[PDB]
Amino acid sequence: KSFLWTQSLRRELSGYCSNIKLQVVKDAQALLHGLDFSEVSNVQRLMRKERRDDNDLKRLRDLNQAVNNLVELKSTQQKSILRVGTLTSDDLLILAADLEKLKSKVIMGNLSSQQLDQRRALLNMVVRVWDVKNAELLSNQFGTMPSLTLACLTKQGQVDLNDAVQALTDLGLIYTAKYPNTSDLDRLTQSHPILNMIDTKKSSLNISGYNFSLGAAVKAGACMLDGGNMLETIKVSPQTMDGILKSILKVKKALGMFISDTPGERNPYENILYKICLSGDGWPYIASRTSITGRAWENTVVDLES
RNA sequence: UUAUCUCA
Repeated sequence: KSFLWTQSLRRELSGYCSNIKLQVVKDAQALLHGLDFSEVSNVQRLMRKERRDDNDLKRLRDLNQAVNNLVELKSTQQKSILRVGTLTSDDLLILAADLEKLKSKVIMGNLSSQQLDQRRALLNMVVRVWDVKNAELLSNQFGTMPSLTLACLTKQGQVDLNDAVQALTDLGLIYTAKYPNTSDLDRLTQSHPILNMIDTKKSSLNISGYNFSLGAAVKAGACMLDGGNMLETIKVSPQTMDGILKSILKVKKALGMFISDTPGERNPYENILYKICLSGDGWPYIASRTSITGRAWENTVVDLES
């Protein structure tokens, strides 16, 4: 069902998808030339600690800003108000409800640097927490960005930007047919040594786009084919915003898509919905969103008047 | 609490 939703969305939204290989590669080059890959290493590590504090968060956000400055594919703060227009009044009700659903789903001791030894000893025979003053500051700092994935694969893997691009393109083609997985990645590593860098055993949840993952690599590979009607390459603007939501609603109806309740499962529908509604101006899947403040349900509001 | 891990 998941991949079916994904594919129905792709076909429906194909008109809003664009060719962005060029930009993504241009942006990767910018990062390769301008970014401090020494600090990239540090932030990678800092993000992997189980106890993470404000000093680590500040480190992450600073790096994010550095990256925001080198890249052209950004999302900008753009509040959206949805009104009865190309959107029906029933549609506003669905959206207003589903945004609420998203909101609602969102609603271990004192040591130390000895957690490192706890780990080793435990292994001898990994939930990660934040200790932060204001947790708003985590919002939008943890996303994945193709141009960044490319850059890090390239410097850290010590290969040509091109070798990375070709490898990820293969992931991208597979992705048009199925959700690539660990075995597929392993079979692809023969022809593409660079993919050894994506270690799926060592990858994890909420550790930022500076660390590698199969999911992030697939997101990147999607931007490598100038076609495929990949959702990743969708651009949103204030004009095109309603048309996109309406097209999504049409698929939602047709396939009976919905927002899950189980906190762990995040599906094609809630993914595209949260991503679109975060800002009415950017590339919802693949841009630099570190500048954005707030969540989708705050940045997009429904207006039942009429 | 992080728009992210892994999975059909």
